Amino acid sequence: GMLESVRKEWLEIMDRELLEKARSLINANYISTTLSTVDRNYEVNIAVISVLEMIGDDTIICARFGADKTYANLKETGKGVFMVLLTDNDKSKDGIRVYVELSADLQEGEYFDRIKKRLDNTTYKNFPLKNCLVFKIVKILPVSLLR
Amino acid sequence: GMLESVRKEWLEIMDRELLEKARSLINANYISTTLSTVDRNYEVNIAVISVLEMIGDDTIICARFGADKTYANLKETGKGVFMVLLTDNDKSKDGIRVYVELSADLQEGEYFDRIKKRLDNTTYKNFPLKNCLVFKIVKILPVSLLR
Ligand SMILES: Cc1cc2nc3c(=O)[nH]c(=O)nc-3n(C[C@H](O)[C@H](O)[C@H](O)COP(=O)(O)O)c2cc1C
Ligand SMILES: Cc1cc2nc3c(=O)[nH]c(=O)nc-3n(C[C@H](O)[C@H](O)[C@H](O)COP(=O)(O)O)c2cc1C
Repeated sequence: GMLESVRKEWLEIMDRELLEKARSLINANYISTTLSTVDRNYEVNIAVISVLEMIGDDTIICARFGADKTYANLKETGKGVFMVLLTDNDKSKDGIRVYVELSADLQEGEYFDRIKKRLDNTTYKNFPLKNCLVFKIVKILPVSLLR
Repeated sequence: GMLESVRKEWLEIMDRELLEKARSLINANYISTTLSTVDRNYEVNIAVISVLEMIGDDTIICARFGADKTYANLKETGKGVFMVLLTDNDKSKDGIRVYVELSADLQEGEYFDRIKKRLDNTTYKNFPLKNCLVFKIVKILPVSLLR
């Protein structure tokens, strides 16, 4: 009994490590960051989405300037997953998967304005910010569980 | 008329370009290759998947040795999207998106034998081949269509 109980302490520690790892990877805004989505007909999509910021422990805000299909999918089904994949293109791989649900679709506010400030310091500064998408974090997994 | 003919020609040249770019990137088997899937409840998953081969213009075969959730999703909905993304020192290099539908899940035959040979020459050589997944290619898009 206490052996299972100790394994749970352990698992909460693992979740905290994964959260902090996710925080650094997401806020780093690597160009190798994607968001996968789906429409009502089960057509899965994936697009590169890097203008991001993780707020607190359960929220990611995202700059939406392109991503037409990705945005449409989120409005229809609401579910998605972010992946930050880092690789040497040789032997090495690292990263994180953050499973998400769209919480808000904003055109103004401090969230809209803060992500707008972040967008202004990027190559896509010249692309009009159409939306600031707010996501709720559902689960964080390592890049690939392999037993 | 003339517009419809020239446009049909443009589409054909474009399609061949997409098929060839996809062929090269898929068959190279980069670490930075993924398969995004979904279940009946619209929950989207993404996993790293590089033991792959594109055959002709309509087929992708893939070794299934890990990827449990990915596999369960494919059996529920059958839909997915592969993405290859090359980035060098956080500089965008190239990539492709290949949209697919599961056609077959096999344990023997030409496809199984083919993907087995490939897997033998990998770090995952010791991982047993549980399935040869056969995909039909449904659409190929460039990485981003941002204007
Ligand atoms: C570089 C790399 C390539 C991989 N290629 C494959 C593959 O071709 N087929 C497979 O079944 N698993 C492959 N894996 C292992 C899966 O990514 C791993 O089993 C993962 O946990 C599956 O995630 P899932 O449970 O969300 O489906 C690969 C892993 C890495 C790091
Ligand atoms: C490195 C990189 C980062 C990008 N980041 C974003 C982003 O943060 N938000 C966005 O809307 N589009 C971004 N894009 C553009 C989308 O990927 C592009 O609009 C894509 O075609 C959308 O795909 P979709 O129509 O299937 O949703 C980025 C593109 C690149 C190459």
